[PDB]
Amino acid sequence: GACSDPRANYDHPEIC
Repeated sequence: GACSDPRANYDHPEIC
């Protein structure tokens, strides 16, 4: 996953 990471955002629908 990536929700635990600040890498996911609303800017990136590809991540969590």
